[PDB]
Amino acid sequence: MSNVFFDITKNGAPLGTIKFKLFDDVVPKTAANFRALCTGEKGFGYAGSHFHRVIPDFMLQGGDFTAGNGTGGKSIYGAKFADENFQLKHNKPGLLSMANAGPNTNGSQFFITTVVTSWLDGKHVVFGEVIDGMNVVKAIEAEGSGSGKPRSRIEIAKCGVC
Ligand code: PRO
Repeated sequence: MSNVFFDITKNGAPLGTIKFKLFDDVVPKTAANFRALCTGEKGFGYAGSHFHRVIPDFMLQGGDFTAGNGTGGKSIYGAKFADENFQLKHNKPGLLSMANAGPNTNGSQFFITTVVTSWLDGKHVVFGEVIDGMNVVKAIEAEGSGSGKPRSRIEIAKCGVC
């Protein structure tokens, strides 16, 4: 039940570290998946992956470590897993939430919000929150574009539990 972190680089240059708390008491399965993808314990995970879709004033999206473009990724349970619950709302910036392709299609892709996104409530499972490094989140956000195409390669150079 440890917190997790990402060390971020921009075109290979260190940008800083983002630390997160996961809500295991509410969404234990979803939190465990993300934690294990941070440690890399199953032989795959977020290390070396990048943020493929970044939209300023909305969110930063990553986690596709199989295809790097929004079409891939996988969970520690299989290709996909069910929406655990929608108890937690997208009620502030800095929340971790699962990206998906409709109901019960969670894999490894996730997003970090940069604004309140209440319209996503009931559609995406919220499972964690930034506890340090919101300045790094804002730096990544600044590399986005309206289409979501990033202006630079924003990589999770290292990740794990802390
Ligand atoms: O990528 C998108 O735009 C939607 C909204 C956040 C998660 N999936």
